[PDB]
Amino acid sequence: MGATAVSEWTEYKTADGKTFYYNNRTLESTW
Amino acid sequence: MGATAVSEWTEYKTADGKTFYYNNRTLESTW
Amino acid sequence: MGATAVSEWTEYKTADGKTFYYNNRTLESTW
Amino acid sequence: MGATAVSEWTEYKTADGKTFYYNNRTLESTW
Repeated sequence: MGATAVSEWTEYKTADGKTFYYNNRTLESTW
Repeated sequence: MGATAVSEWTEYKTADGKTFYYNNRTLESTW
Repeated sequence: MGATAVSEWTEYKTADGKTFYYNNRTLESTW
Repeated sequence: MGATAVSEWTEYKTADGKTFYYNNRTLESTW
């Protein structure tokens, strides 16, 4: 069982946002 | 260390939304 | 050290509604 | 005991919209 970090630098600019964009964190410190 | 972390960095640019993006991070701390 | 580290350094600059990107990022440390 | 580290840099400017990029990469420290 360890320590856990998510840390995401997501600058996403669509000019016309008819967007298709899937984003998941699965992030476990072992419950 | 006994730890897990996710240092993703992304500058994304697109004009028109019809483009396809998918992201599935997973990180799991067990040492 | 002990367990598991990732990085990404992303510059995606495609204007046209068309690009296909799929990312699937996993960092194990397990029992 | 066991520890792994992955990295990349990703640089895509496509003129005429075209690119497919599936990018699935593990890392597998301990087991």
